[PDB]
Amino acid sequence: HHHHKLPDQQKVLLVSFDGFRWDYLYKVPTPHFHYIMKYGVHVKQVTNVFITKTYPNHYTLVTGLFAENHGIVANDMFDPIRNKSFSLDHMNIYDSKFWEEATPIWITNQRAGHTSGAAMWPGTDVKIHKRFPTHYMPYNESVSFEDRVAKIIEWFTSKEPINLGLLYWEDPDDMGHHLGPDSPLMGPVISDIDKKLGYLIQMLKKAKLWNTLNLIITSDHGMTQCSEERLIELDQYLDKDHYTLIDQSPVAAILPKEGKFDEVYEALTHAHPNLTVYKKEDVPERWHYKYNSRIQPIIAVADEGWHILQNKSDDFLLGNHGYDNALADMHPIFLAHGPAFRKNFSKEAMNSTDLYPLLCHLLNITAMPHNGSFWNVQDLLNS
Ligand SMILES: *[C@@H]1O[C@H](CO)[C@@H](O[C@@H]2O[C@H](CO)[C@@H](O)[C@H](O)[C@H]2NC(C)=O)[C@H](O)[C@H]1NC(C)=O
Ligand SMILES: *[C@@H]1O[C@H](CO)[C@@H](O)[C@H](O)[C@H]1NC(C)=O
Ligand SMILES: *[C@@H]1O[C@H](CO)[C@@H](O)[C@H](O)[C@H]1NC(C)=O
Ligand SMILES: *[C@@H]1O[C@H](CO)[C@@H](O)[C@H](O)[C@H]1NC(C)=O
Ligand SMILES: [Zn+2]
Ligand SMILES: [Zn+2]
Ligand SMILES: [Zn+2]
Repeated sequence: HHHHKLPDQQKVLLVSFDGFRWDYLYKVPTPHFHYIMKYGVHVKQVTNVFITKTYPNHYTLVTGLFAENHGIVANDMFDPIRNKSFSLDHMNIYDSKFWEEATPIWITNQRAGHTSGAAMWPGTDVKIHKRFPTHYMPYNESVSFEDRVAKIIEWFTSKEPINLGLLYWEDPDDMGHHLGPDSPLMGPVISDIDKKLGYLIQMLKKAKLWNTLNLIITSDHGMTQCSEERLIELDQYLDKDHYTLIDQSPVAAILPKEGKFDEVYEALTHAHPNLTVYKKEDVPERWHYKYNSRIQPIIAVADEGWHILQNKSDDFLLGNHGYDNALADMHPIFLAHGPAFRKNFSKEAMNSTDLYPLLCHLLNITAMPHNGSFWNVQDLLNS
């Protein structure tokens, strides 16, 4: 019995460091990451969704749905029913119908009477189902990490405070791309992320939120090494005028021209021993990447570490991702600290579709139908 009602702090701050492979924690000393491990929960490897790209996987975290179901199937995709294109190269991401096949968690959260704050998380500056996060930032990669943390802290400590915060950062994906995960120069990059994590922990303690807030550190995918010796040249096997390349590598989404499907499909099946070609209808079920109109007729998947380009002279990056989600190189991290989470606990694996049911349970809101299970991840909690 208490004379004041005890505060129920169903609060979550969800942080994503883009492209943080599961084993980056061990490439260099990561005291702040191990600090959370010591007083929180830690999953050695997360199984994310296929394709293992940024936007498909971030949306899975806020919907609990496979890519075929929530509709963000790739960073580049073409809608044949609407004759519309979605691309990141020029931030052509604001066509709400591309996002509206599912409901992100911040909408469900706000429909339940709460408020949400977003700091550059993919899709939070897009109008979905006519709505935005209660607070959000227009996407601008130049905005420093410290400025993004400032808005999150502000919104958590305001007169009307948010109960859900989304924080996003472009590293170490960017550096992992240009350097390659094998580069020794990644050490300074990873250590910087650990520094940035520590800065976030300091600001949270300074703001008196540290013991009242469930902090979750995760990522969308990992990274794998590419090579000039592991290239696959479409011009060697195909006439560029016979198809349209909707998405390139390592999962090529090919839309053959009128009547050229059989010619294209035959050329690609016998093209290369490290390129596996599927008809849209033959895509392995375990990827859950087939039952959507934005899946192109042909899906050609390169093996791990192999890169697809149209001309062998084209540019390519030493690190890349998007391969089969069963690969360990594509698996991100998962850390969490908070009043709801155990202390010094570790789990071998977790399915990334299980974050959504967990986030809703922590927030005491009702989840939309999803493809995860709260029961898979309930052993992360004190009750
Ligand atoms: C992932 O979850 C969604 C929603 O729970 C499933 O899609 C539903 O499937 C049922 C029956 O197949 C339909 O009646 C609904 O209309 C579907 N909803 C949506 C939004 O598509 C989907 O089948 C699940 N995927 C897997 C692999 O289990
Ligand atoms: C990004 O943000 C900074 C600070 O608000 C601003 O000066 C800069 O012009 C922005 N960049 C773009 C492309 O809007
Ligand atoms: C590429 O194909 C060869 C067969 O020629 C196979 O042995 C190898 O395992 C493949 N590469 C990968 C990364 O699986
Ligand atoms: C992940 O999901 C698969 C099938 O959806 C299931 O068999 C497996 O046990 C799950 N793993 C975890 C760690 O929840
Ligand atoms: Zn990413
Ligand atoms: Zn990337
Ligand atoms: Zn870059």
